[PDB]
Amino acid sequence: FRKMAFPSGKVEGCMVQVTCGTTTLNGLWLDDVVYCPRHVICTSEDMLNPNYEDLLIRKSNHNFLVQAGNVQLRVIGHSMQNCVLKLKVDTANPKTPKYKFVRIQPGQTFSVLACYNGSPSGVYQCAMRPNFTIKGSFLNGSCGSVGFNIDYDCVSFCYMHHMELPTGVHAGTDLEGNFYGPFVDRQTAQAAGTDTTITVNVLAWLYAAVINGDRWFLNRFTTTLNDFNLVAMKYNYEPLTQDHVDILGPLSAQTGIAVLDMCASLKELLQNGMNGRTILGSALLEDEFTPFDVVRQC
Amino acid sequence: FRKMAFPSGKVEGCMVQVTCGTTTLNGLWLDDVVYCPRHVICTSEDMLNPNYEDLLIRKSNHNFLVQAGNVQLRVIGHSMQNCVLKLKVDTANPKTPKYKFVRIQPGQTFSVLACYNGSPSGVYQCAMRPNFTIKGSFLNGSCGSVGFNIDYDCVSFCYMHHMELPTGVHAGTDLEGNFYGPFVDRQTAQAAGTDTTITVNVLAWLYAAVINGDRWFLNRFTTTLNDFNLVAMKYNYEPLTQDHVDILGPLSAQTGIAVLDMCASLKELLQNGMNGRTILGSALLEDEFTPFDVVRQCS
Repeated sequence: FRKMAFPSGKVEGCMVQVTCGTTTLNGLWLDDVVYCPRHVICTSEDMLNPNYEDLLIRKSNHNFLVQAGNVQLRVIGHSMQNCVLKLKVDTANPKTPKYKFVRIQPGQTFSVLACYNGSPSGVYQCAMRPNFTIKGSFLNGSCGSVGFNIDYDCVSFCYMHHMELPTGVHAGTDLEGNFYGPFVDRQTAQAAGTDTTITVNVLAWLYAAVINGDRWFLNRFTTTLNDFNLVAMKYNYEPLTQDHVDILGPLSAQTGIAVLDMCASLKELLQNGMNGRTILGSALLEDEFTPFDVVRQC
Repeated sequence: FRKMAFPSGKVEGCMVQVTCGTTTLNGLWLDDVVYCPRHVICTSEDMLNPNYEDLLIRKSNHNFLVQAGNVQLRVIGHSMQNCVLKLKVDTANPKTPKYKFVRIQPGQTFSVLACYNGSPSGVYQCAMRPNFTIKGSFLNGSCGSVGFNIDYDCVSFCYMHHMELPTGVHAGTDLEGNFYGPFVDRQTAQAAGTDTTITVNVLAWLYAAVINGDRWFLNRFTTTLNDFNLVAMKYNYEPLTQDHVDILGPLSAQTGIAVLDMCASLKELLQNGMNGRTILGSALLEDEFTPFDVVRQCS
């Protein structure tokens, strides 16, 4: 059982390069608009404390160089929506998929298409963590890379990449330009809130380990939902709601293991540890598979 | 570090479905040829021990239903090359990328585009194990899904999926139809060889650790390749080849740590264990990142 990203082709056909001065990042070209992080308009001196409305009023359309491969796209207009710049171009992208912009909830997963110079480089699955960071793999030049899910040929864009934190995790916005989390697009070291574990996802992954044949961690012990949540909070695990229990229904029926019985197994793992043993090859409890992600492979 | 697949779009544009009777699997459409597993021509009764040569004689071009989506591609010729069927079609795929067919070595990684009925469902990174099996997510109907690497817009196709083994792992061929490992395309329980740890990838992992400033395990020793290989086998590690030493060249140059010095450090880890210490925040040595994978995620 491994992490699986959505096929990225529908998004690859939308990636372009956007340059302002000596700052270059990626943009998303949908119909006749290119979306990109607004910090492209900054210089090295601007990034420390940027007044974006002032920086933007001093820009012209011709200050933006947009390249789709080797073809230059003429910028005929520009506006800013929160932390995203919207550049209107004179040509429509014929590869524009059916799409929506969505704001994802913490604990949900999405695929990231990491891009450099407008060229796709890799695809991998991430989760929006409870503290609103993502454990991404992003280097210099990756800004404007997007995260997405795909449902029946429709691409739901949920993330655009803006910055890295000192702990090595990443922060960005939705496609309306609003950050996930208490972060700001300025060149400062920013800490996140406490990184809690996505309990419903851990439970789904334990179910996946059972479907795969592993069950050394199961027990005959029992727990109530409230008593489980008291232990979960003590170990910085997110609360498990009744909705989560309901969502875990299909996995529970398939394995014949009641949700609260799997909660009792997880409680033992938190209290006693794994004792050198591994689950699905991992020495740590994995929390970036949703129940839906598990079902799609099982 | 994380498993990162290549962008799959260039391969998505080559996936089709191939049906004989009620059996549908995936095929790969490049120029005017569709490549797919030859067992598409089998009925359930044929799968125990098919006479593929005899089964193919009873097939004509008009027996093959090849579809890109719902659009049929007319077959104008057919032939068998090892375990792959090649169907010549009347239309050259306009989405054909620059491509090569490569046969990979154990330990090499590649991206799999898992497909069903010619429709891609997901993309993930796989490592070819030393016993020539892969740990994929392959359900019913996944055969003909391909594995690939992409270098400078050129797709190197290296794997086509054919079957599952009783242990839950998977086996397949290159795009010339030659199985990786000692497997055959029949509906029989076949055992893989005992698996071993991919030494060259563990070494790549240790280099990655050094690159990120985690270097407590470096020692003042060196070893010969033969001495290391004899020790490695006692710990169920794969012996190194000359090609392995060569592919570690770039990481050795980046860190200044000779390959054989790193081998000596690994040998010490094998003989002494970790002793509560971690490397890259883990007490377990990772063996599914190649030297190339490490260079990619560092830059």
